[PDB]
Amino acid sequence: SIDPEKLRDQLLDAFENKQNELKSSKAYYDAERRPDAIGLAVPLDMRKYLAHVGYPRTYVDAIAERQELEGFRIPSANGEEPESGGENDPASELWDWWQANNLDIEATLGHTDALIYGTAYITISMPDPEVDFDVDPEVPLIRVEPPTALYAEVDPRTRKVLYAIRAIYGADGNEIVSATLYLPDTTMTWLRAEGEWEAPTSTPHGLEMVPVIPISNRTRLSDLYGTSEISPELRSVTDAAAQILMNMQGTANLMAIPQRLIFGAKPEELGINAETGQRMFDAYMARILAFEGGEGAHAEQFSAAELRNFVDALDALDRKAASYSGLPPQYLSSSSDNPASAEAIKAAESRLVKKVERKNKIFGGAWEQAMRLAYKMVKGGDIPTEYYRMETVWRDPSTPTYAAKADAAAKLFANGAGLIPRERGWVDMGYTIVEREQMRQWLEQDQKQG
Amino acid sequence: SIDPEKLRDQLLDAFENKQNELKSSKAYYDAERRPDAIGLAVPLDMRKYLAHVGYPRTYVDAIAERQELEGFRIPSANGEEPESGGENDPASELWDWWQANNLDIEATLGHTDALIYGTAYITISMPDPEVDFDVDPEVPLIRVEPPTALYAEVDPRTRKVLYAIRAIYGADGNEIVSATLYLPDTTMTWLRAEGEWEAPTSTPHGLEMVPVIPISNRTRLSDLYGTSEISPELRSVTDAAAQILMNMQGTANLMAIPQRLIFGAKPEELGINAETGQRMFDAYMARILAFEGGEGAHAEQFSAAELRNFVDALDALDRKAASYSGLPPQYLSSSSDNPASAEAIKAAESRLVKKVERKNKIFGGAWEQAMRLAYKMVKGGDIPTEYYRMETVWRDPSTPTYAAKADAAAKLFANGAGLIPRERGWVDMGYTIVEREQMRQWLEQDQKQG
Amino acid sequence: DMRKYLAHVGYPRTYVDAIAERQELEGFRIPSANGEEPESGGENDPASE
Repeated sequence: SIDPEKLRDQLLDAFENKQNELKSSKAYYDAERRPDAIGLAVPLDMRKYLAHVGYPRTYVDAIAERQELEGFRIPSANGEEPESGGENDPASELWDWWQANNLDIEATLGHTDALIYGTAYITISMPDPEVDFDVDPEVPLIRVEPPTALYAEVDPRTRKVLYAIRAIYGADGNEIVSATLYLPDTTMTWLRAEGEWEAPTSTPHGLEMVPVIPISNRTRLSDLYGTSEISPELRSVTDAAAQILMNMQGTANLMAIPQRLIFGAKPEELGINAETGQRMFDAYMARILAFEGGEGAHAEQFSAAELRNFVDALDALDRKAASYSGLPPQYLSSSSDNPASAEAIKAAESRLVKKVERKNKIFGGAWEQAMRLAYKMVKGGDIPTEYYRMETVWRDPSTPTYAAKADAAAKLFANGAGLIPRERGWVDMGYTIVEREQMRQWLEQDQKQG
Repeated sequence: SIDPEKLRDQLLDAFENKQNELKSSKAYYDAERRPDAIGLAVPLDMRKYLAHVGYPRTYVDAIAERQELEGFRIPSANGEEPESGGENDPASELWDWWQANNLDIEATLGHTDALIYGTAYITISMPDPEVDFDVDPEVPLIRVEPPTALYAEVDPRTRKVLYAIRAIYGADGNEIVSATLYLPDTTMTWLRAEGEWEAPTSTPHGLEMVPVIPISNRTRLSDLYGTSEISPELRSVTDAAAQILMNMQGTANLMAIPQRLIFGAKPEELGINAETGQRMFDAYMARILAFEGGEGAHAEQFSAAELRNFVDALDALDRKAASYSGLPPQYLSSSSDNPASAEAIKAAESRLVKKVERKNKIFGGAWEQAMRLAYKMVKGGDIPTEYYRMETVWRDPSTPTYAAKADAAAKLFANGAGLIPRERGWVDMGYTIVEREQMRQWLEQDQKQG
Repeated sequence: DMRKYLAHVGYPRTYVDAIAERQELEGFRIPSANGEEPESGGENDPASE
């Protein structure tokens, strides 16, 4: 074993060493300055005019904003007929804790950090009564915390957490203001900076396990810890397009104009003011200049640069950024078409839908595990064996074509004489578990009237 | 612990130092002068003719104008929903307070500051009969107030507000005319109307928490205080396009026409006046000039600058600003195809609608806390535990399509034989909570007629 | 001498008119006493006053 006094210092070093990697992925989503984004042709005083490219934010938002949780399924004993009535089902308890914590806000935030940095953590406890918070005392306190504020050590053998630590910085600056340890046996916390530390506040803990569950963006089994969604291909076209935008911008300031010259005309004959090198001439539009013609003088000009030449590369890098991201080609530099039919929308979005349906699986596992820990912690003792088959249920990531579903669900149900039972029509219309519940009350109330 | 007069001064200095940040985000929404917006190629005399670019205001308004609140929703014992209507159910008190404060006017207004600056604050109080002569004395007085007039210190430990201060400037903006402290259990107010601070008025409020709540534009968990919606990439394309407009306009004023030259002709042979360097000649259209034209004299030109060279860069930067913002392409690109059908509308708006649905989740979390604090201040004691499961219900951000919804809802209801109960068809048609309450009474008055 | 030929541009007129010509009030709603929301113009009510 190791002392809790040492278990800060031993892995706050690892917490700080993590921040050097996280800062790389942040620069792409926050659209910060990068050496690789600076366009090389622009002269060194004009290089202050950074151009930033929104592909990383566009891709991470297009995933993160389409996923939402409807509820949980827990397989009942004696057949799939559970209900929220007297002696209510397991799922209506876990959904009450989801609502009472506002996890429908904290999850949609925390999935964004999980996509940017590759992981985020779900923290479980009872609420402390002594701090007077706006929380129901009877529910487990569940909240999501970013990898910028929390760290965990994962066992290489079993791939489950051994140790975890929060570090909370001051309102500005690099100084810590609180740190907290999670261990299987206990949670412990400190309320001052590095040096001047308080004595440990401590809480004894009911689980065999650390009450910190990693959400992680595992693309693949050989991702041990999850990986940033802002892939090296998408970074490459972001930095490449930023250079084309800066060089185009420099060209518009320096060369989109033809530069006009006269050769063989003596500065003395033109009446150039010798101490400034310039002659002003009164230049309203139609006037004709006439010269003595010097040493057999003539006019010349350097031609303008074609700004179109850079735009033909901006379009090509947009075409690559769409292909790597799998966004519908109406996003980014918009294509010469828009999907004008309910089927053509599913044709355009099919990649983005299947990537969000894939994220809904790998984040579902972390939420199911956190709900088992929250139950085992608040109810105490054992977990009922059916909770090992618990599944999250998520909204369809596609744009809801309501009228195209309504014709189809009506033709299938056919006033009760048709192919499907009433509740399957309600599922296919995409009504959430809480809506399909309340429609039973309205349908029973309609059946009093006929 | 801290002296209120010291704690008033100590964070008036913090409220003031924050204004040096907010003036940057204001400059993009107002379209103030920026150094980065000035097109470099125009000569010093013409840099006065600034071009102001509207992408930031176009984006922030396009979100803020689609957000609206229909009403609150709260659970109940045994699943007993409210029925027949017009009685004070748990949510109808909260909606009466929303109406009585005109928050339907003030909230959509204050969400604009929450998107521009990244935060705005909800201030909660009881009416003062000596000052608040224009309000119902029985409702809590709830106001939304900008970060240019209120400041608050959140604890990075557990995210509660510890302290907050209003400061009001006089109509000239030279000095503070009043300040107010919101402490956890009491409020204090000072005046400066004819000199330095008078002794404070005060009001105990006895709540466990400060009656100031931040609305914040939380981008992700790591974005602790929320950030401006006018992101660094949308700033950089706004300033880039403003330079192109100044260079194009300066080129039109000075070089969009040929410059006409004659070489080898002596000014004295042309009869050019020696006091002024000019000769006027009558220039009605078809007149032919003739010159003695010795020693290889000839006419020639400099080319016009081709203004469509800059327009090919404006078109490219419009595709970038549309890409970064996620607006429909017809807001910015403008020449692009208008959506021809209800499904094409749901495709083109898809990313803007999904962005507004995200803001409805995030800002809804602050308005439910305002209603919990308002209930605690009006009724006293502790909240009925159902209020921790409160939900804000918002208008669908989608551009309406009443004909397609009517074709669908009629096919699903099938004159009462169909798939869904009558009240669900009213929800799917988008009739708001306060309007379904009227239909539920007109339907009964129609039922008495047969 | 030709700068007397002013070129007046109508975007501000066009924008302010295209808002102002859409705005039209068509009544006031006052919520009824005791939850009895239906009232009608055959007798005096707060809306009609």
